Amino acid sequence: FNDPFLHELEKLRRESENSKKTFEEKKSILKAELERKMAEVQAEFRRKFHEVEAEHNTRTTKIEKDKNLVIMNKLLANAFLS
Amino acid sequence: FNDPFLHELEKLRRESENSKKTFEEKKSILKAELERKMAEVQAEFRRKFHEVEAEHNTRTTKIEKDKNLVIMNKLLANAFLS
Repeated sequence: FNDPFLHELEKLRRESENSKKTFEEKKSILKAELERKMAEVQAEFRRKFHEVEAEHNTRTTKIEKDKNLVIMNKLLANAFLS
Repeated sequence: FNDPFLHELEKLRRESENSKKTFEEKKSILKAELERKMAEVQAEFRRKFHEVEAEHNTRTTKIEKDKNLVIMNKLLANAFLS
C-alpha cells in the first residue's frame, strides 16, 4: 500500500475479518459439541432403558410360567376327581 | 386365604404388582436423570457460548476504536485551508 492511512485502514479491515471469522467458527464448534454430547447422553439413556425393560419382561414371563403351573396342577389334580 | 389355590394366585397377583411397581419406578428415575444431564449439558453450552460472544464484542469495539482513532487523526493533520 502507498498511503499509510489507506494502509492502517486495511490492516484493520483485515483484523476484523479474522475476528468475525474465529468467532463464526467457535460458534460452530460449540454448536457441534453440544450436538454430540446430547446425542451421547441420550444413547446412554436408551441403553440402560432397554436393559430395565428387558429385566422386567423376563421378570414377568417367569411370574407367567408359574401362574399357569398353578392353574394346571390345580385343574389336573381336580379332574382326577371329576 | 383359606383356599390354598386362591392363595398361590394372590401371592402372584402380589408379585406381578411389584414387577410393575419397581419397573415403573426404575423407568421414572432414568428419565429423571436424563432431564438432569441434558439440562446441564445445554446450560453450560450457553455459558460457554455467551463467553465467545462476549469475547468477540470486546474485540470488535477494540478495532472500531482503533479505526475511529486513526480516521480522526488523519482528519486533524489535514485541518486547514488553501
